[PDB]
Amino acid sequence: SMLQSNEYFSGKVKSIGFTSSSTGRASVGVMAEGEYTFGTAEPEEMTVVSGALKVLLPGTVEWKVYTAGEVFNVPGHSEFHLQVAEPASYLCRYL
Amino acid sequence: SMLQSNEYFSGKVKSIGFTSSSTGRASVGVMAEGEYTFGTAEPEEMTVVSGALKVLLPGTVEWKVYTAGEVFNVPGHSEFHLQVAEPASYLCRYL
Repeated sequence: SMLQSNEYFSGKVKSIGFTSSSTGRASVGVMAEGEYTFGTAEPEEMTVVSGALKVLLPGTVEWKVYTAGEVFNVPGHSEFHLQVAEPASYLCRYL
Repeated sequence: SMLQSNEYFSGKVKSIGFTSSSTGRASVGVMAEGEYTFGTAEPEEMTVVSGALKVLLPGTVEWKVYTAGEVFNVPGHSEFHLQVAEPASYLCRYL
């Protein structure tokens, strides 16, 4: 099981993919200051590890800020939007 | 501020380095199943993000297991040892 390096948005988002019994398939990553839209295949459970992610989720027109230790879910076959004021790290589980 | 990709032990440990006001200089990473010794320059504060790290710290002869959300410190200019039973992710702050 190789640890999978991922990069998006010309290196403004980077992640490391892995699988473990306690997470299932997952990644940890960092988003630099910026604004991003990500499409989803599998549904995702995002846990903020450090910093803050301001997120616009499907089904809502309201942004919400998630800080360290907080969790949000994104449906599969969908997309979500982020504003990042300074680097923020996260754990993503692919459900 | 470029996100810094790091790899160690032929890809068995990978990390992403970043800096933010709430972390200082930091990295998030994953260790595959294995056993590792890392030297430190700056002192390190390690927070387990997922899984478990079994660690032998300077000044002790007994291993201790740290699980998700638990924190341990490693002195600077030193080293520490890890046993990893399956992939575990972490946040490291360089103090």
